[PDB]
Amino acid sequence: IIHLTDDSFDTDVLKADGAILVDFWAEWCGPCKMIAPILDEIADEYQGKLTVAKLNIDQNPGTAPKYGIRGIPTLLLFKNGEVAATKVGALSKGQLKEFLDANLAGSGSGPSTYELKRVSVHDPSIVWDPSSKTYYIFGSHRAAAKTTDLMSWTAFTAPWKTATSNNAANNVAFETPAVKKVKKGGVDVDFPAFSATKWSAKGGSGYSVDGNMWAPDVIYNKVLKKWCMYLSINGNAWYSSIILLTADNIEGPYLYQGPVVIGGFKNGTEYKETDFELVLGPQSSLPERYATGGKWGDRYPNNIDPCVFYDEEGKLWMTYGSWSGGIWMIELDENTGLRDYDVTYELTGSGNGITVDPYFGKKIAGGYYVSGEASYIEYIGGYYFLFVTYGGLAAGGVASDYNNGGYQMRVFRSEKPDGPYLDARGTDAVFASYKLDFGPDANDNRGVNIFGAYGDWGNQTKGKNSERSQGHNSIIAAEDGRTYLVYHTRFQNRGEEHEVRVHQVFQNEDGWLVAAPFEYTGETVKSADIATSQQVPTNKIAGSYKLLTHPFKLDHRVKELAKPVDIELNADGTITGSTTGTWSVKEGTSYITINLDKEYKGVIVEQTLEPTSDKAFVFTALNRNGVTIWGYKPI
Ligand code: NA
Repeated sequence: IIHLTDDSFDTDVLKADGAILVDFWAEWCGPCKMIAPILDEIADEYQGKLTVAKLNIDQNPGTAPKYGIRGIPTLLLFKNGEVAATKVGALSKGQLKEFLDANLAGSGSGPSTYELKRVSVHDPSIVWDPSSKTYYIFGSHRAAAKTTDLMSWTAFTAPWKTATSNNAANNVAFETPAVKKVKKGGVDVDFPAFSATKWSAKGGSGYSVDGNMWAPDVIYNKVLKKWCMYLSINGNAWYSSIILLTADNIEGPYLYQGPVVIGGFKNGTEYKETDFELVLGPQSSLPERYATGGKWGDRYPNNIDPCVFYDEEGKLWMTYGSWSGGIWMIELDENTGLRDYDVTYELTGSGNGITVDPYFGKKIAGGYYVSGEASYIEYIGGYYFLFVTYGGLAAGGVASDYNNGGYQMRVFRSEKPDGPYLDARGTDAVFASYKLDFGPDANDNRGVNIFGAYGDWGNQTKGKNSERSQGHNSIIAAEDGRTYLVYHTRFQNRGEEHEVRVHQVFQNEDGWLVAAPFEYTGETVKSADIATSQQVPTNKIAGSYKLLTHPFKLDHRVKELAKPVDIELNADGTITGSTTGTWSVKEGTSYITINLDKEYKGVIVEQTLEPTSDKAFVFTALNRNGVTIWGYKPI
């Protein structure tokens, strides 16, 4: 223990390397004497990471009044000659250890006051239940989970209901629509008795629905006062449909109302089993544009992966689709949740160039069998943002199969809910011909590459736990004033294991989305704080950062990961180290600009480095070419 004086304080404490714990004490103080032997022991047990010093305030009247010291003993933890934390009084050994563990870096997950309890929900769609203040996700294969803090999730299953059971089997749950009539013109018209599983079975032999219940989206219908589940029932050869099920309670049971949109009717008069004629009027034969044979997917969608949402004017819409003819959008009826049969879509384009189809609606992304699925739209800060996941869902690592792996999320935006959706350099999410749009041989990069596969990053995403094939996301601008991006991820060396992740999301000064570089660990910052406050004081920015760039064209065939490089942000606004450039901020806001080979615009905020309690200043920024960068410095 270093027994200080007031002259010796400037060198010994303000010019210190490593954390210094100062004990301000005096002679007429019983509690100062209680803590003295505890400080002895702490000096031994903490040798590696801390120096313990004492200032007797009776000899040394100078030092204490500068630090506002009142009650004694007072314990001050200095970090390079500023006050990191303070405690007053005769702490026990246990309390001192807890105090030090929480304020020294490198203590691990012990001192953390949150818990990440993982769940595996493939294709998670997030929704808020205001009645229980609980967030729910629903995924493929009837996976579902709930949380109140977005960190600890609990898995459950929602039952199906039929006319005669409150817990029905999959093979009976989608056979008979509860709805018998819909409105069109607005009189009642017969609605087909559509069996979703009989329809998907047309694509193959020995069909079973058990592995074909995919990618639900769940939303509260304001007029019905029902929770609505939009579920894909998948079949081969494009015999797939999206169906609506409803429940009084978000946990179920859910009762099949009927189909919303049905695909694959390329053969003969099989359209007569669908709602095709409800949409188009009676048809004596199949219009020739649909008689595509096995070329269906150059033109028309695979009917899976729904996203249903109310736009800012309260209109209800659905987007859907996966690879094949792309991502399409139709209007839904606000008072039933089924298709709005009064909306007319005028045929626009011809052949594989069709961009508006009387049945499938309006094309908003993809086309020509380019990759892209799991469409999702959310209105955030003045724009509708569309997410599309490109590439394959698996982990990757198969040097000879380009479609194994590569999952990566792309973002576009629009002023209108139905588009056109453009990226940060004005390119449409819709493709005008076939391009290879992902991976190391891509001949097209469009969309903002929000982030891709990465490792060697922080305390969690490293080693076998490096994250990759992240995608099939949902996103919510939540009632708490924060935006959360929710997705599933695979890993660098865990087979095909997957888990749910949640990251907070901000907008940069041009209104584009930038993701927080670490999982949401209860940060208090709100979306609206970015434009109106400065989260990180400018004189605290300079220091050594790890810089991660998320580039297009990673080679998922050999499980490539982005990994960070070392850089230094200097106080004069220069960047040195692995590359050179400049940085600057906008006083009074949380915006930052980083100029490397090009200009990145983003935000700088504090983050917690899961699963620890250690904090970091971290930036996240974007260039118009859709490349993002992330950076962090421990505080
Ligand atoms: Na989705």
